[PDB]
Amino acid sequence: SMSVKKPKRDDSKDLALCSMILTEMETHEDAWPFLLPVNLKLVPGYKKVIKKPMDFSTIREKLSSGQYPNLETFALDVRLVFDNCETFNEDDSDIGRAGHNMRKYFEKKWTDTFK
Ligand SMILES: Cc1nnc(-c2cnn(C)c2N)n1CCCn1ccnc1
Repeated sequence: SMSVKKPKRDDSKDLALCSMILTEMETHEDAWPFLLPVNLKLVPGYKKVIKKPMDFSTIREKLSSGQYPNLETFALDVRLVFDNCETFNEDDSDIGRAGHNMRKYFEKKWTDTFK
């Protein structure tokens, strides 16, 4: 509350640590479905169904251009990638499996780095 400061969790390395996590996501062998935006012209249903598309390249652009106010907004975008994937792809499809793998991969990194 006013003039009553809760102790300051050190966020000075968050940008660098998120960047390192994203690099590891980007270079994972199962990242291939998530590297670029889904092509909304060529993939039926996606534009109408997936209200907030997201992908690694877009996250990287946002991270590099100061568009994440904090680490939680970054993690929400990463999760959105995988939440979209689950909405659209069957769990045992290649892309659906890729998504489940990447989410697990992401969340261990997230917990280890920040929790
Ligand atoms: C991510 C994601 N979720 N669904 C798709 C997709 C794209 N095309 N099709 C038929 C899908 N189900 N994606 C992007 C996968 C983009 N891709 C395809 C081959 N290499 C990358």
